[PDB]
Amino acid sequence: EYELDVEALVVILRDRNIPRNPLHGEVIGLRLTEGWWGQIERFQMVRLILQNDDNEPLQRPRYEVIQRAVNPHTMFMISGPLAELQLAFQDLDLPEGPLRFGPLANGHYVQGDPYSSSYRPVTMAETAQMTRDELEDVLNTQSEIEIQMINLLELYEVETRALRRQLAERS
Amino acid sequence: VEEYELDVEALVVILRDRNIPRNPLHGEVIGLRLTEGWWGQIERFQMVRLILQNDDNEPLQRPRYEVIQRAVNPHTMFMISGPLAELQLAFQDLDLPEGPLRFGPLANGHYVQGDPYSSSYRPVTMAETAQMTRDELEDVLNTQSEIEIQMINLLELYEVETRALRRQLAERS
Repeated sequence: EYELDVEALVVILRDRNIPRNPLHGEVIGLRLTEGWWGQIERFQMVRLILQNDDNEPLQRPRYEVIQRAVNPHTMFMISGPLAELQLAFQDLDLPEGPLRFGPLANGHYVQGDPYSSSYRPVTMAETAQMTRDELEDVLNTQSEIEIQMINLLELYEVETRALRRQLAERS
Repeated sequence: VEEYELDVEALVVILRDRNIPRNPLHGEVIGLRLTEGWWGQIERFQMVRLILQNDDNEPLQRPRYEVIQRAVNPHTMFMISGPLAELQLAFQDLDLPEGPLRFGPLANGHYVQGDPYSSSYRPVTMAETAQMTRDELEDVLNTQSEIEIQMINLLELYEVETRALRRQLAERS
């Protein structure tokens, strides 16, 4: 649990033409368009803590990291650079292992899908920061991704060959 | 500096099976393409050096071989491809090299469109990652990430080319 600046959060909401007031217990899916890891999208999931067990507003509100990957259907979503989002979510960082991939957290790479299109592997800055088990999980997941990319590359070659043949036959 | 047993007669059968008539010499280094093994039916690479004699140029009753910590290259001169089980007949306890060395020509992430080694490349399997040290994992992941960056770039290029070709077709109805 880290510190939450709710007035910064509201500015972030308004800048994005989101009118809803953030509520206690709400979960938010974050798309971080860039950060310390580089200029590539990553994902994080947080839960607002605005009140205490007695249902009274906190003087110093907080948020917590949720250990589930952000999904394409994730309802409440915010995109922005790490530096901007940290205005609301103090110390915000990437989640463990392949969770940071969001919709690709389980290696499902889909042709034509915007998220698959935007996916980018972990950088060297990221891997220096990982534990052994994180590295295994990330590596396992990127490997699954590569297997689909490879399969897609083969299909592209066959199709490209066929198209070129069709084009000669019709020229 | 670990050395392992070598069955030269078995090596020579391996060679004859492949129409290679040369006899193995002390100090020769061999590039191995393991077509399949305990990691699965995908190709991996390993490099070894024959030890047939002692420091006094006398033939060993028990020849050995050692692993060379360098990646097999496409130009590697003396090459042998076979499944691990077969190659283990000659090289006792043959196993994959450390981290991305096992990719041979791709050990440094150089993924090239149309290149046969690039086309045959396959990422590490879960059987492989479970065995690896942290630093191995890091190196391998860093390498595979460079590969995917090249694959991503290539996918884009296919999609553009595909588009183009389909238009030219369409306009020929």
